[PDB]
Amino acid sequence: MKERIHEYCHRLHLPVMAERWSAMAEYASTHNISYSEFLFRLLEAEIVEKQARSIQTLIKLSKLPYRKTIDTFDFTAQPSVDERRIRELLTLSFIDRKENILFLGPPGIGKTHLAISIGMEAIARGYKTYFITAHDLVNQLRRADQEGKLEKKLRVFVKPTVLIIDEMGYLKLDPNSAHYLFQVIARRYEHAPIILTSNKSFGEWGEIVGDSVLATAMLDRLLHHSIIFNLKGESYRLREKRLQEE
DNA sequence: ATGATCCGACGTGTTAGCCACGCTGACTAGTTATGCCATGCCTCCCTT
DNA sequence: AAGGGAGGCATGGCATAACTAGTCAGCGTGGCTAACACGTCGGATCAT
Ligand SMILES: Nc1ncnc2c1ncn2[C@@H]1O[C@H](COP(=O)(O)OP(=O)(O)OP(=O)(O)O)[C@@H](O)[C@H]1O
Ligand SMILES: [Mg+2]
Repeated sequence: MKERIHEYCHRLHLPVMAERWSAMAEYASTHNISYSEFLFRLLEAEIVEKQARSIQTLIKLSKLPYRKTIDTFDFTAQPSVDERRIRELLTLSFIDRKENILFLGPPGIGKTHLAISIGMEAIARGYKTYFITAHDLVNQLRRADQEGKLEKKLRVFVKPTVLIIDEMGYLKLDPNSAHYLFQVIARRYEHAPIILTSNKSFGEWGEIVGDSVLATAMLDRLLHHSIIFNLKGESYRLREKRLQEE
């Protein structure tokens, strides 16, 4: 009969339930527990494992290079940013408010770290997330359009609840393809937040995309509902380099 | 029983004349298109 | 990579309105028929 239970558990797609079947049976036998409560505990454990696996699969699907969180961010080394605003962002009220989040400042000041932390927080609370660099997004959209499947990739870039655009400005975008980026900003406008990190000021966006009018339209659509952080201070990579040297 | 030869009949080509079919226009009737709503099937995405 | 679930789009049915096809009549043009002549094919008969 035990083999039948194991086969049924595997067939119903409950691997962990079968794995811990003997342990839970022994626990129930040793200590008297109501059947309802025992099933509640088993289903809760299965749901916890399923949630962990789903979060890991979402992390894999969302191309996050390195996993980080707010807990690992040192506000003392970066006093230019108020921790209160970051904590308010972590509440994910902007998702309901459709507000974007723009990080600006010199390289290595934690912009990417903060963006990844916000993305991880969104993923944990069950919100679909996606991470990509601006150059990669533009190149992928261009390649999809050249294949006559731009709409599919546009859906791919629009479907995520939280889209992260990292390093917008380090590499100049091809003028013939900048519009692709605008499309995303045009379709995610008032629909889903965008977390964009850059080292260039807004006035220079025209240089990045090579079209002043398109850059102005993109900025107007992006900044309509957004929270802008102007981070300052010394580079964290250089700080670590000095600490290692010293 | 088969092949060759000779004879007779039928088919074809040509020309002329006549009759029937095709085209066009008008009018009337019947069928198709379209809009709207509801249901079913196909496709896409996610999970194992 | 395969199966299951969910969502979206396409189809069908029904009702109404409009456009097109059918029919009839008249006129014009093309095809069929008839007659005659000639050539070819089929049938019959005789010989091996
Ligand atoms: N305050 C901080 N606390 C902890 N780690 C930090 C902090 N600031 C930066 N780092 C780490 O330093 C490295 C570079 O920082 P990060 O990429 O977040 O900065 P950035 O401004 O987005 O960089 P860049 O523009 O050069 O790409 C990463 O490992 C990041 O985790
Ligand atoms: Mg960075």
